[PDB]
Amino acid sequence: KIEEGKLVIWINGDKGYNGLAEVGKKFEKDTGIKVTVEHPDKLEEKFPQVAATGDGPDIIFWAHDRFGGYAQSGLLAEITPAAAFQDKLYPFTWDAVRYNGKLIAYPIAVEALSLIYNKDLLPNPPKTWEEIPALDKELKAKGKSALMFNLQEPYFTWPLIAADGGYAFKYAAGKYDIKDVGVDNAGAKAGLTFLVDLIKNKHMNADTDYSIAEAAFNKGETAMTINGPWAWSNIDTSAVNYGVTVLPTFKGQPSKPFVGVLSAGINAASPNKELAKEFLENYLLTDEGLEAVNKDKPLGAVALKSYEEELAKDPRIAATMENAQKGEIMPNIPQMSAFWYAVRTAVINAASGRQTVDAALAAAQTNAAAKNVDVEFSQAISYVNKIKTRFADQPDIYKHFLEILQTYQREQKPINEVYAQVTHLFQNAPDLLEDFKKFLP
Ligand SMILES: OC[C@H]1O[C@H](O[C@H]2[C@H](O)[C@@H](O)[C@@H](O[C@H]3[C@H](O)[C@@H](O)[C@H](O)O[C@@H]3CO)O[C@@H]2CO)[C@H](O)[C@@H](O)[C@@H]1O
Repeated sequence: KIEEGKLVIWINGDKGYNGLAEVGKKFEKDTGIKVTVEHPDKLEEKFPQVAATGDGPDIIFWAHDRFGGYAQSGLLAEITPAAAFQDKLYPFTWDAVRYNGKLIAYPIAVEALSLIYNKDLLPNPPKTWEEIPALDKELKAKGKSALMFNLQEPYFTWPLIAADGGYAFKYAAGKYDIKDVGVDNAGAKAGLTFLVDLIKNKHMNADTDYSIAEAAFNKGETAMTINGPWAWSNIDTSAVNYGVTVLPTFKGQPSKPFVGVLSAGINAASPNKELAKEFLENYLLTDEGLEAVNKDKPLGAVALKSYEEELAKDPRIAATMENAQKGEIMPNIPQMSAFWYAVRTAVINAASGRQTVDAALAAAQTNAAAKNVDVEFSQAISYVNKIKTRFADQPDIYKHFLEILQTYQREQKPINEVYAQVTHLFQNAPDLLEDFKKFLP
């Protein structure tokens, strides 16, 4: 039910949506087309649900890592920029929004996490993660803390996890191997273990989130934080004098932040694709438009060459790009969301103590990696054997088992309803219910 003759835009609540709304108001005056900018929570999760039936915004803003999943699901229109417009943007940013040979979004800005530190508490920031524990002890004797940052989102903890060898998907010459995940190798384990020890030795608190960390840094309570360029404007208001620098090294190796490219995608079900392209190309992606958003919340290093050549003179931008060079630009493949969900659970479970690092990351490795088809078939054989162990007197049990799985596909049965059908059929014991979940998660 996307209405024709208007533009509805979704953008995350930490970006400069008020500045984006002003670009929209200039668009409305020139064209008569009302532009509405909304920032719903979890918009990156709501968009696949509403767009699939033809609803949702005309334009969705998010980092490029979500967009490949959207495109594979037929939710994004293909971008049709003339060659002259494409030359206005850096080629590596166009690469970030390319999926299966097609441009599926307009890139806006390059984002990378940096180390933000209080120059009146810490004139020289630490070069290594390893010295932070003793630095915290010295600062705790002066009524301060060393480091506070968002421990709830794996975006913020991944640079340390990846530093010694962790990775999301192995890049093998032009394709990401969705079967080669590096979430439970020795490097990822060493990085998450340093994180959990920081919490264990009371240098960080597992409950710290984005807002707790931002308030503590902007009040001068903690000497360091980890954040992106969108956070700089609130620090400008705070009276804290801060520097933006390269993240600390772990085991002598640089932290590797996942680099995001903020991108605007056009809903495939939108009846306003021409209006969306005009707004994005001729209003937002200009010096005038980006400055309007950038003055609300800084965007990072923008994709537009003309505006970025002036933004690159900021040492905070130069530090952002230095951290980007040491990190890796994110894959956009559809498997990214499962990777992020798996790592979020692992960090949270390990940080709180509910699981060891090794257990937490082994479960995340299985959740993020594609199935080993030879392994699962052997488990299917073991599962069949288990049925015969407990139901030797029910010769029709396999016929009814297959019927459930067939009807699942033929009639679009919800998965949890399939689960109830399995537990009722195997009414004797629920081990067959637990064993079944792996085959259909
Ligand atoms: O943790 C569960 C969430 O995992 C996924 O979110 C990813 C994003 O897809 C990824 O872009 C990055 O988000 C950051 C974003 O780039 C930045 O502009 C914003 O200001 O900060 C974000 C970090 O909070 O990292 C997160 C993972 O932390 C998934 O898409 C999302 O639905 C899950 O809820």
